[PDB]
Amino acid sequence: GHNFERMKIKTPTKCGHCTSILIGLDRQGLFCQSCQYACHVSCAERVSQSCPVPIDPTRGVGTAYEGLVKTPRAGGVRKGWQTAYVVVCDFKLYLYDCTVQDVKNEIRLVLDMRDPDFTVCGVSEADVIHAQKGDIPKIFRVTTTQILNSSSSKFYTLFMAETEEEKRKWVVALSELKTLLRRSKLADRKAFLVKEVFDVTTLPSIRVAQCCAIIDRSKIVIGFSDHGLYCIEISRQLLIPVGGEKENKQRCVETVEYDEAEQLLMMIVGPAKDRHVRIVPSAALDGRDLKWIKVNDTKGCHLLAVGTNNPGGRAGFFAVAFKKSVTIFQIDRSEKRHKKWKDLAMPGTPQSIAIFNGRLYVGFSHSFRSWSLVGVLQHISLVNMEDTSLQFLNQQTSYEAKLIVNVPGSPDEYLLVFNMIGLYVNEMGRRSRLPEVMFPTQAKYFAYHEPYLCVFSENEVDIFNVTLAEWVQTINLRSAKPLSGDGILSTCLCNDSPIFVLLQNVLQDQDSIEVPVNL
Ligand SMILES: [Zn+2]
Ligand SMILES: [Zn+2]
Repeated sequence: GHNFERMKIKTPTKCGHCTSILIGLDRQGLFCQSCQYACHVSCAERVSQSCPVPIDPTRGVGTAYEGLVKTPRAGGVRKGWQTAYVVVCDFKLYLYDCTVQDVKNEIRLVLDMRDPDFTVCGVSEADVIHAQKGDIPKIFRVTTTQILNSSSSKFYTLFMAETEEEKRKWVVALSELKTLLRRSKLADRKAFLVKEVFDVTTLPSIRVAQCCAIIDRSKIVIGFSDHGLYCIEISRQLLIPVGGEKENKQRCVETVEYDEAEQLLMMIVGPAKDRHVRIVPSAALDGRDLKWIKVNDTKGCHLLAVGTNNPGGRAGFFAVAFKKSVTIFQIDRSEKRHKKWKDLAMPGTPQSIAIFNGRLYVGFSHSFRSWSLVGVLQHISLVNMEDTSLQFLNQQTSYEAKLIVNVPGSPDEYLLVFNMIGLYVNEMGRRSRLPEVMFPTQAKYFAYHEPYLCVFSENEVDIFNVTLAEWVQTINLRSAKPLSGDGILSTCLCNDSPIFVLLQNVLQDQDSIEVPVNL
């Protein structure tokens, strides 16, 4: 029988069992080597076991076309077209960079026909004012994600075919697939709608916003690069310096977390040369003069974590990360509202930090470790090196820890999210699911909003249901960047001007914040 091995796929490659491209940045499928068969880890279980072996409209799986097109360089048609490699797969368009002929297995753009606003058509000269006249009949335009409530509103991508005849082929072939998909009546698995909240006229300070957190439906706080922390009462349309104006003069607020049970705001403050942590009672949200409390000996910090799901709802901890150590601080009811609890030496430089369920979690390059904070000292790796299927992590030099998720619905299971993969382990540190979450493109940011992992890249946010280990949505946005720790409040460019968007969970019966209606 086959001798499968986890393989880094170097070029866009169809699964031998289902024909879908093996997307991802690392370990994208299994490869046999005895017979050269390549396939998804999840597909291997149904491949014939005899080794040299002799778009699906329902389930929505399969590669349909693999071709070359031209597409504008980053910046527009005025600067010229460049040859790219397009794959139509799983009712999606995969755009790849290429060089005439070396194609890497990194997608630069995904266009999902499951998008409510997917359309493809030709263009008039007014839609592409800069294309050469003789080129207009060769160009087609694909539309996807609409930004609701916007003040244009839709993500558009232009492709130029080699002939007008090939252009019409492209338009017709993508339309028939969209129509096939619509008729297939596949369940809607999308996670988010995108809603514009503020633009540069309603929030001119948007260009220097660095972070934000939700207080409740009616108000958020936003940290700015030079003006501190402000509380926005959205419906009242009011901008209130947290702790008063004196506290927010020439103050650089880089991150902000809100602890609702304890009524505390916790911040990484400062220009790089005096980065440190400050916390303040959220009574300060109303603009009263109230001095932000300095957390002593947090200079040079690079991460801050406030604990969630504290056991029994106790006040709990926050932790500050340094280059080779972490300090844990206990929240309390004294004047300072906190106290140093414990210094922890770290095996390497923390790359991610979190506290939840009474445990501290720190990620490094190729591991995560946890320290129990209840019953206290006791360090536990989340990867048991007696699991032969996990030993590959020690042999990695390029991995970076991003975040860890306790899987919703699987309390004894964790998703370890690296720059390259998402890996599932149980509480013993052994592998708990054979397939690994793949990301189509190199991520610029990761955020998590239960149960959705949100992976931000240049042209889209890709959404993963952590419970199902399923890629459920592609949200095309231009240079999206999360503002809140959980990403659902983000910024992005709309007609090259910055806007503030909410990623609204379509399963809720009300928006996460009150959205002002844009008319
Ligand atoms: Zn084989
Ligand atoms: Zn497959």
